[PDB]
Amino acid sequence: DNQFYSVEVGDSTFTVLKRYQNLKPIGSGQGIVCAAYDAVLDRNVAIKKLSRPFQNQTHAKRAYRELVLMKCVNHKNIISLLNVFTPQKTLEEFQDVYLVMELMDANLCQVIQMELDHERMSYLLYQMLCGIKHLHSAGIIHRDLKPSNIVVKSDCTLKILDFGLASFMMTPYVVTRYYRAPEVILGMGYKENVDIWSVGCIMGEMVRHKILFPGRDYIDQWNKVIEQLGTPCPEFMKKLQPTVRNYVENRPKYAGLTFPKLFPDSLFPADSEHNKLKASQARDLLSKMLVIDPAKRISVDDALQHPYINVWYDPAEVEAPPPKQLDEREHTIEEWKELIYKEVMN
Ligand SMILES: O=C1/C(=N\O)c2c(-c3ccccc3)cccc2N1Cc1cc(F)cc2c1OCOC2
Repeated sequence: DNQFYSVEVGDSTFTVLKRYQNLKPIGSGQGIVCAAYDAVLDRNVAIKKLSRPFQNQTHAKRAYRELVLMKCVNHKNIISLLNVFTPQKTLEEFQDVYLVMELMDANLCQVIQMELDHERMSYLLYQMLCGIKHLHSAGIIHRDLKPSNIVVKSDCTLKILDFGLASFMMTPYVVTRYYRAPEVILGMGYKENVDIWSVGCIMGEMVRHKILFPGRDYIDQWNKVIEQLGTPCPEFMKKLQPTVRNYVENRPKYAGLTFPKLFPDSLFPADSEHNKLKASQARDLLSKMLVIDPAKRISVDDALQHPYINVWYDPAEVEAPPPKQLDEREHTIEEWKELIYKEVMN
């Protein structure tokens, strides 16, 4: 009884189970994340305070889907939830849910601010591809991969924090866009390889150390794509809805730079012969992920047989047994609060 203590972290009051102490801020922009020491298990952990998760239809959707999927997905590349809890005793008073997962050492955003060997890089990308494969094998297509959402460990191990996209909010937080596939941006329908674009957008950033296609708006973002990759072909546009197709066909045309140009040798570690051979396969593999047309873009499995990637292939790691409930859903606040609380108490 009374296993909770309140403590002011940042601008917030973290009320948590006694077992967790010396809490440090490591997130405001996951949102109110916090590093801790779990006295019981005797390791460090990450806790996340979902302030009033039922407060809107979006939050409630994200929080519900976060909750269920983390319970019944065990892959070494998808962040492990260890513990869920609420400080409040009753559904009437029920206000906050704290998620406790295991801790890594850093953002993928930090990793991007540094030179890596092809071994570390081929490893990270391998792992991203695994996690993604599991997700796809369980019918889950992500659609929103991003550095801020992939965490890494000193020994090169890597996890993904969210299960991505499943309408509107008012925050001081603008959603990041630079990693979203053309087929999603143009709202043309999609299949699993759609996260392959997102994977490539990262690889290229790792390699360039600058966000490939930045951009204030979905309009400005698409300028910056074709600017580099070139206007897509006829076959591609034969698929975009007449209303979209119009905007898209009537656009300053681009020849677009062939891959060697976009990614010079300057950017690659390539001074030993191993490094040079490697670089070329990095670029062959980049050349295939960064493809606007999903029709002609590389599948998830082929990516894992790619000469660069497959140096780490593992049947256990890749082809793990597939992971419940319908998840395309609608409810109101008092029903969402109902369903989040049920999922906590379990
Ligand atoms: O490792 C995590 C992490 N969960 O493991 C994590 C989470 C997280 C973890 C579990 C559940 C929800 C969010 C959110 C944001 C960052 C995370 N990071 C990155 C991170 C770790 C760390 F020990 C110190 C810092 C780190 O990043 C910024 O720089 C300081």
